[PDB]
Order: sequence, then C-alpha cells, then structure tokens
Amino acid sequence: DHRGMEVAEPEVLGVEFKNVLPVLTAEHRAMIQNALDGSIIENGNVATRDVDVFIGACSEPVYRIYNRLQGYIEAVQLQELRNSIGWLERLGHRKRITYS
Amino acid sequence: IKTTPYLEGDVLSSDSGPLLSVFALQEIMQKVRQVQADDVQKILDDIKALAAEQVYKIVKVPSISFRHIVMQSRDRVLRVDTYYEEMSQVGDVITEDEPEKFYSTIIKKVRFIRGKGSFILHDIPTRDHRGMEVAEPEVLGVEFKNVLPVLTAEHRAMIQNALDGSIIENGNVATRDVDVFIGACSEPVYRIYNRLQGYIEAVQLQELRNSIGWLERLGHRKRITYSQEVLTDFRRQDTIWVLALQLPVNPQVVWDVPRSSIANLIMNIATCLPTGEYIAPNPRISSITLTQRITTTGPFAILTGSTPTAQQLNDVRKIYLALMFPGQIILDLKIDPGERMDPAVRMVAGVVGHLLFTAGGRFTNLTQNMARQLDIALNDYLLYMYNTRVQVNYGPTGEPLDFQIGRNQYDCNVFRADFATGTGYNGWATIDVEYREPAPYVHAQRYIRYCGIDSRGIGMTYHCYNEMLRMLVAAGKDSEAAYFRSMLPFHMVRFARINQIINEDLHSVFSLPDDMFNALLPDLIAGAHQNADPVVLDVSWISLWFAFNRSFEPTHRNEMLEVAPLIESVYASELSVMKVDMRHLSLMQRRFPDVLIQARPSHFWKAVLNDSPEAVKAVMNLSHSHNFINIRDMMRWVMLPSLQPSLKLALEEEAWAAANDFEDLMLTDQVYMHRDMLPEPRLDDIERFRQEGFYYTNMLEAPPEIDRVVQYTYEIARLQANMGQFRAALRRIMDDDDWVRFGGVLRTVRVKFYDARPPDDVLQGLPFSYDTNERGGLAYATIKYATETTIFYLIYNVEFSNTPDSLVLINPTYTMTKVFINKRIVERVRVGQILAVLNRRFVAYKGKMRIMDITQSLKMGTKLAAPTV
Repeated sequence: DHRGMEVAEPEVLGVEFKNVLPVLTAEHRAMIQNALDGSIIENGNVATRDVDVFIGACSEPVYRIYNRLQGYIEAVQLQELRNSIGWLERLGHRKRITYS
Repeated sequence: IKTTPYLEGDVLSSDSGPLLSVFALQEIMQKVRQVQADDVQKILDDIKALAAEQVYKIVKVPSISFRHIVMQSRDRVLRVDTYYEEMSQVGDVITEDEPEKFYSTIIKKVRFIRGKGSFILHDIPTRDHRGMEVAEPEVLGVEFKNVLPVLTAEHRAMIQNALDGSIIENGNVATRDVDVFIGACSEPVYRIYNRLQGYIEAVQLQELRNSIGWLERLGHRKRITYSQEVLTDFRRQDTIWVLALQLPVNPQVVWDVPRSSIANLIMNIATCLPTGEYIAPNPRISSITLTQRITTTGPFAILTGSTPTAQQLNDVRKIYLALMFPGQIILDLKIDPGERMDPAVRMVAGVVGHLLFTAGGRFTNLTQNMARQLDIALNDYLLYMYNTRVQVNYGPTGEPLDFQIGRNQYDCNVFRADFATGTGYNGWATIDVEYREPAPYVHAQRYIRYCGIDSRGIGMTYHCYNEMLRMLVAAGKDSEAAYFRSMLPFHMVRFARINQIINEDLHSVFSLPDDMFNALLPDLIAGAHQNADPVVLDVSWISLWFAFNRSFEPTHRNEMLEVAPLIESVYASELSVMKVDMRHLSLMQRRFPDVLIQARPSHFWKAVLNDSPEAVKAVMNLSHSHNFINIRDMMRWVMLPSLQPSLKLALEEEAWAAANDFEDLMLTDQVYMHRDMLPEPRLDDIERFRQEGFYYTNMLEAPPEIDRVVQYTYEIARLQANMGQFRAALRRIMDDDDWVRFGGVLRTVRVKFYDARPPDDVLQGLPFSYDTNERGGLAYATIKYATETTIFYLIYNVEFSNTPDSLVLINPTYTMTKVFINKRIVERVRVGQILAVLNRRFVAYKGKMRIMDITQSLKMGTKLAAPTV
C-alpha cells in the first residue's frame, strides 16, 4: 500500500531490470522509481466478482494463450457448469450413487 | 429427571452433558471455522457482564489537574497541567501510511477523554474555621506538598490565608441538600462534567413509568408471575434518581446493521434458549431384555431395540436445534465417500423424515437435496417386498414415487417434495403461521404452530399423518402401521412442547422480523441470497430415527432470561454510539482534506470496532467472517436516522464537541526546524542567578514571522529525497538562517522533563528519518516524513563549586526541532499567583443524600404501576 492506494510490488511485472540498476545514474534512476510508483491497481468485475486488474509485460504468443484461457473461463460460467452438475446428479440417481 | 441411558463405547451412561445453550454456540462456531478453513464460556460470561455496565463513577475527591515543580528556587515554580501529561501517552505513534492506526488512536483518545470527564462528587471533606465552613485543601485539584518546606513565613501565611478563604457559600444554611465550592479543573473534562450534571438535574419520572409499563406488557407474554403489589409514584426527600438507559428499545437500531443475521441468532440463542433433557417414549427400556424389544422381522424390527451411541445424541441435539429455529437453521445429510451401512437404517430414516420435518408452503427446515434423498429413500422402502407382495403400476416418467400401489390405487406422487405447496411434509394442507394481536415487539408479531396445535394430546391428528397411514395400509405394510398409530400421543406432546418453547421463550428483539421470515423461502427458491443468510447444520442417517423416538423436556429455564432487556438496550446503545462515531469521522474527513492523508469507510469501521466491548467484538467478527461486507453497506448504514437515546450518546456528543479542536488531542502539524544555540549563562553571582529561576526548552511561545520560513510538502519532500538532494537542500537552507515548516500531516507529540543534560538522541532528534547507507539497490533512500516528536524542558542546577565560566564549551552545540502548540501546558508562575488557578465551580452532595441507579431496580418487570388512565 502507498498513500491509501495499492501499488504492485516490483516482482509481479515480468521484467528483470534489477541487474542494470547498480550502474544507473541518479536522474534516470529517479525516473525508474517514478515509473514503479505508477503501478497502481484498479478493480474489475468478472463473472459477477471483483478482480484486481493491472498492466504488465508479456510476449505475444504467450499473451494470446492467456487471453484465450481467460475467455474460456468467462464463457464456461454461463450454462455449461449447471448442465454438467445436473447430468452428474442424474447419473448418481440411476446408478444408486450418493454424492456429497 | 434423567435421560434414558445411552451407550458410551461399551458402557451405559445417563449424564445430561453440556447445556444446550453451550452446545449450540460450539456448533455454530465450528461451522464458521469451517467457512474460513481455506472458549464458549469466555464468550458467554462476556455477554453476561453487560448487565452490570457503568459509564460513571462516584468519587470521593476529584483527580488533581495541576502540579508544581521545584527548580532549586523559592521565588517561583513551574505550573504543569497533568491533563496533557496523561493525554500525550494515550495513543501510539502515528505514521504517514497507516490510516487504521491513525483513526484507532483518535477513537482511543476520544474514549479516554470521555472516561476521564465523567465523575460525581459524593461527600467532600470539610473543616470549620471561625464559625465558617471551609473545604479541606485535599479536595482541591492541585497538590503543593513539596512547595511548603522552602517558602518563607510571609508567603506561607499568605498561602495559608488563601487556603482558608475557600469558603462554602451556603455552608451555614441549615437543612440544605447540596454544597458548592470553587475549584480548579481542566476545561475538556470540566465540559463533560458539566454536561453530565446538566443531564442529571433533568427529571425523567415519566420515562420510568413507561419502562415499567413496557416491562409489564412483556411479562404478559413471558408468563411471569404477577406480584400482588401495584407500583406507586413516590419520591423520597433524601434520594436522587439516575436513569442511564431507556427501556423501550427500537428494533430498527439492532436490525439495520448489515450482515447481522448470524450475530442476532447467536445473541438470541445465548440469551433465551433454555436447556433440556431427552426421554424415550417408554422409560427404563434398558432394564427390559432385548428379546421383548425385538419381536418381528423387517427394517423397523432391526431398528427397534438398538441403543444410540453417544455421538448420535449430538446430531439429535442438532435436529432439535433446527426444530426450534424454523428459517434460520437448515439440515443436510452427512455422506462419507468411504462409508457404508445396513440399508434398513436408510429406509427407516427416509420413512421418518417426511413426518418429522416440514418443507414448503411457508418455510422449510431442510434443503432441496435432503428432500430429494428422503424421497428416494421412501421410494426404495415402498418397493421393498420383504414380507408380502402387492401389485404396482409404474408411471411414464422416471421420477421417484411416480407409481400406484395396492389393490386400491393410491397415488404416491403427492409425497414428492414441492416447496411451492409443501405437499410431502408437515406443511400439507395446514396453516402454521398466523397473527392474533399486537406483540410487545412490533417487528415480530407472528405465531408458530407446528401441526396446527396450540396450548389454548389425545385424538388430535393432521392431514399428512393420516395420508401416511393410508398409504402404509394400502401398501400392505401392516406391521409398522400399528407401531406408527401407537406413537401419536408422544409425537403430539413433543411438538406441543416445541411450539411452547418457540412462542413463549425465544421471543426477543433478536428474533427475525416477519418480512425477512416470509422472504426466506422465495429467496431459497431463487438461489441467490439477499439481505439474509441461513446456516446449514449436518446430520447423519440414523439421527432421524433416533430423534423421532427421543423427546425434549425443558428441565431448566435460561439463567439470563430475567435480564434480557438490559443487555438488549446496552447492545443497541453501543451500536448507536459506533454509528455516531463513524459519522463524526466522516465529518472530520470532510473538514480537513489537505492535512488528512486519506478516507476509507472500511478503515473507519475497523477502527471503531477495534475499541468496543469484547463480546460485541467477537460476535461481530463471527458474523462478518460468515458473510462479507462492502463499502455500499457502510454507506447505507451510516445514513439511517434510527438511534437509541442514552447517557452514553449524550456524553459521546459532548466529548466530540470538546475534541473538535484537534490540538486538544495532542496532535500538531506546526513542527519547525531551525538551528538554535543551547544557552550557557554567566555565573558571576550564584544566588542572583539562582533566584531568577532560569530554564530552557524547545517550546515556541509565539509563531515565527510569515516570511523567512519555507513551507514544505510531503510531495516536495518525497521528490527531493528521490533526487538525493534532500540533505544538501536542508543543509543549505539552514546555513541560510531560514526557517522551515514540515506541515501536511499530523504528528504525535510527547512531553519529557530533564535536569541534567538530556540524551543525545532527544536533543539532536529529527522529525524525519532519511537513510542513505544500504545495499538493497531499490527504493533508493527511504524517507519517513512523519515520526514522533518530543517536548523537553531543562532545569539548570548549579552548585557552589561551579566557577563563573564553568559552562563555557570550546565549540557550540546546536538544537534543531521547534514547535508551537498555542497552549500554556507549562507556565512559570510566582509563588504569589499559585492559588489563582481556583476558578471552576463545583457542586457536591451530602452523606445524608443517597444516590442509586434505577436501572438495577428495573431488573425484571413484576410490578404494575396504577391505571394508565
């Protein structure tokens, strides 16, 4: 936390800039620190649930798969889960199986 | 009265065990602990302690507000107000990025000033002098014991005359009631004392009359014995009444708190639910031989004659607990994936559950899944041809109980669960909830009548049980039909006792309001809970059968049943006080956006809940652990107008008004830095320097000029620290002989006294911390803009062995921190003006007068008080 606003720690974002820090001059280092200070965290609603949203760095092919996985997560929550649970209940009903 | 024996592993026992009021709390706490998985007496006595609350204290002598310090001189002394001395250490260190600590410190300071400001004088010491009555010096708010052994005869006589002049203006008046004398007292506590007094002289006889009337109306419903006496309106000439609490508590105050359903349920079950004992339909069955208990074959024959284990008694207790609370406790089945059982027990449990429980129509006691499992078990039992065979016709659909059985075609589809109409259970074709006449609690006026029976047991039946018997007879299950028929009186007695307990004992403000009670079932059908959350308890299969046979006998009533209204009023008043405190915090955030770091409703709630009665803290923590809260709920709650008037509320408002000026709270932003010289005076004449009383401190008696001072800000300081030029900039500005103001945030201030040279860390202390020696390679240099600052006073002690130039140092020594508070916390006062502090007016009672609290007298409502006319 900082000034009442949550700020992401320097390890969550996908960069490895710590090795070049010891040689950097003071005035560029201050700009780097200010850029770190700008990593504030907002809120967003997903599947009627609030989640933390922030900006980072990632490669395009990995980001594509990450976005696809996220979209699948939102897509499933609509109808598929309820139908699957209902079918499981019916199967337990027929096969004399009692589930918790 | 003792329970029927139960088996403990291999030995029979009949101990009652823990009280039902204690068992329930443990189960609820265990379920809550299971919620956040990813001591009961300690709480029960904590609620019980709320019946002996006090918010004032009768004191013999007021606390001393001033004291004097000797500086090795007899001409003048220092006058120190101990109010700020005690005030500076109330809170902890205030940081620049922890609002929770800041608000908690503010709340603790307000509570401390309220507690210090409330006191009542009973009987002051006094002494006669020359025919006049003079109060003794001990009752005064100043102490000067060490002052006397140094003053001369002239000043001693002067101060003796000053003491002897403290005459009680009405002392010579005969047969008087109270006495008044002039005294000295700090303004912040004098305001609270005056407010308490002003509340005192306001007579409230009508309030007591109304409270007694409401107590009688409550005792009407609680079946309290009627005392032969009728209360009279009298006032003794030697008594003064005080009434801290008003009895007719408003239910909106307690039911407006968000996510308070679990809290209210726990409080109600702690304060009203009585203990009991369990009895089998036939006594002393442990004495009879097993052969007389097992007579035939079938699932019921196997079930009959078996003795319950000790563990299953707990599940029976859970089932009964759910029985007393219809819509707040719900059952579910415990199924272990790696367990098994004789199917006869499942069959019997399925048969019993339909008669034992209710579901649909108005309310439910069991979840939809449990209803489905019970229906499946009943279906399996009905298609169990263990003794005889009958024809059956199956239905087109595959749903359970969709068939016709017996020579006479009986439709079993009516026994399938349906929460819309409740055909399959005790809610079938019967009405159980009704309204008769206004209740003592306006929020809850409903009546509960299980099976339609009322107290205002042979032959009474109900539709569901008759249909059960008809279907059992049609299905050819003749053997168990007689067993069920013989059980009716026991069943009806048990349910009559349950209705009696529900309608008569569990009535309180914590009972669920009618609207939310009616809204539970549609909410459960919808699936998305709103404004109410039930709690689910888990039971086993055999528990249903063992509960169907064991009754509940209320051997003892709840011990705390007599004192429910007092704790109810205390809880409501505490909630109102918390709401008012949070509103004041919101106003404080509104007034000062430029000096207060930030605002957050969640931090407000956490800070106000941090300092609270422990029982309330634990109950609210459990309630908010079960269900979560958000900012919207806090915003909705901080605006509702409902409040519960009391002495606590008035005292809190007066304390807030007195503490509006934050300088009284020992918080100051006027912290300055300037290089100053530590004085070293000449010692040409030791006695001449001694008699003038020299002393030094970092205090500023006047603010510096508007110019020559630079105004610093947290953002500017942070930027300079990140540049690394902070130290150089401050060094240059101090070499420029200019002042600097470290404003923008409140800092904790402490007071210290010294006679020798103070420790270096104090004299050379800094208002901030700046560290530049680190190998972290991150955050660069860390700056802490807000740190603790200390007030120090120095008293110079000189001995005759000191040379005139003994205090001259080779090189100058500097001091940095200065601060202005605009209040004379420490004064240099001559001996002639010591007694001028006595300016406040005090009023006290006499020994003949007796003061007592009427609240303890309205312990229970047993006395009628004349016709209302």
